[PDB]
Amino acid sequence: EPIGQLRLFSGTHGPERDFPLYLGKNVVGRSPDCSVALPFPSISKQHAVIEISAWNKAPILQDCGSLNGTQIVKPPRVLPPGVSHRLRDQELILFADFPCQYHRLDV
Amino acid sequence: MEPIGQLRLFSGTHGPERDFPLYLGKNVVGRSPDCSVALPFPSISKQHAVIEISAWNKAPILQDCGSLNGTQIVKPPRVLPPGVSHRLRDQELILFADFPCQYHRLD
Repeated sequence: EPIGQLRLFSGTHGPERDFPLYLGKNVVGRSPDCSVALPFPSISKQHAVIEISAWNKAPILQDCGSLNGTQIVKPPRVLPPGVSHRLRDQELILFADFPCQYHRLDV
Repeated sequence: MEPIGQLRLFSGTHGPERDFPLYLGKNVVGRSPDCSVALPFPSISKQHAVIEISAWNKAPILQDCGSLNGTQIVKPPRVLPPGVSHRLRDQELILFADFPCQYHRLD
């Protein structure tokens, strides 16, 4: 059962898509093996990981040394690879140039 | 007079997501109620920023109007000092004060 969601906003690539997030490691990448599978050449095969230890705790975001990077939107900062980021409800993140928004979900 | 672009103001603790259409000419971003893009938040200045669009097919020019809390380009992260023109890139994100928005050029 999904305990969060990453919304990939619509844009020139096409319509909005929501990706369910689950307890444990949710890898963001350009592969169908990823919890957040993003079929864009600018996303790396293993781009980022969102690790959710507990439904009652903030997910932890890390970039995995991607080519095009992961950026926090506010305050606007590149997330250096391997540095942990506590993801807040409603927070925007950029994977390469694609904005995404995290939301914690009910079941 | 059809819209030529639009700004998507993302959801947050302030409220739900909402869109603002953008037209040829000056589109004023601000707290004042008669702004083209009226953002009803106390941290936004009355006349905050302006997005000027000269042709359907030419990128908008964004400038800050001497706002109290500023306008920032999200990627690459940069404060936009009052005066300086910024060529607004399709799909990119902007912060007015602490509120992130996304620009879209419309079909």
